[PDB]
Amino acid sequence: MKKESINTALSGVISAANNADGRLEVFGVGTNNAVWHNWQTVPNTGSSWSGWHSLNEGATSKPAVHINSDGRLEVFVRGTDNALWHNWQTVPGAGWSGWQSLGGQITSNPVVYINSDGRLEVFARGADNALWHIWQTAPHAGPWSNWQSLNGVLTSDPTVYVNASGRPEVFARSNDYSLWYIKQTASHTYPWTNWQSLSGVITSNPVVISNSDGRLEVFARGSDNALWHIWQVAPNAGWTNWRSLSGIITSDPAVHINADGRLEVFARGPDNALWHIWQTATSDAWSEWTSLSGVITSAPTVAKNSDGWLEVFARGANNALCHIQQTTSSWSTWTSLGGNLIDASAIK
Ligand code: NA
Repeated sequence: MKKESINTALSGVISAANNADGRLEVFGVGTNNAVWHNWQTVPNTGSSWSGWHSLNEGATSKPAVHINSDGRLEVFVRGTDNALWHNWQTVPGAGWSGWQSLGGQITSNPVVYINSDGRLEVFARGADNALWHIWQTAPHAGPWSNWQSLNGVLTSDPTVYVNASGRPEVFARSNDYSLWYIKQTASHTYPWTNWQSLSGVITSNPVVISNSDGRLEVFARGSDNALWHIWQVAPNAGWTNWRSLSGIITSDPAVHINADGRLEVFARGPDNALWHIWQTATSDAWSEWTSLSGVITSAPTVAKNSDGWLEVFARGANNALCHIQQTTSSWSTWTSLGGNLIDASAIK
């Protein structure tokens, strides 16, 4: 992006969260363009699922869900008016409010962050291709703020994570195909930094996560269709250069931190199987690319159950939601959670 703007692959087809009681719940767009959801029924290891239930209305983005600091799930999606809409549990685990508009005009999928004080905050690309944000004005409560611009020129969904100083950093691809980012500070006069380049040539949505020690790390597909990554050399310090983890990935990458405190990345491979690769140590050590097989037609979505094990979801050949999970001793078989999912991604 130019100076004027610096002053402040297949996507996944679901968003997942844990309920206050640990139960996983997934949100996706069905063939009728409505948001549907499906949850674990019991706050218990080895739970069955509910089956798909409709939240009605009309979705034009991938949905995003985040738990409030009072335990209530809240889901966000772009509506047919290209405004941001939301719907929340009125008590932890049940009783959806129904959809209400937060307005704006957004041109990416919305991503959700929770501030250290418990205020939800949503980041999305605007009609002017700048990053915009909107927030709860009180912990787990409306009203929401007006939309505010953070400038920039975005060509991807933004990706956000809390840094070692408890504040958000937001990363996005720009119109030079490089990764740029902004970081929130304590400063009154400059609460957000100006957009800063981390270079690279990126051909997927990027995804940021924290290592167990607070070092932020970003994953993205490169121009060679390999998985690339870049990380902080110490908590809240400067970044490495871009380093290749090789492979050929045919979706956005997904990442989580496993029970060993190691980052583990999932992506679709060129055989349409699910592949994963993980840190084997702190310093400069990853596993080989490893196949979990299956046949998938979306990026994977990774979540973590209340026993601390990773669960992975992806669209199957029949548009059902495929499912595979880490157990105490191995990876499970592939099972289907059914449904009929579309890719309503706003950034495609
Ligand atoms: Na809907």
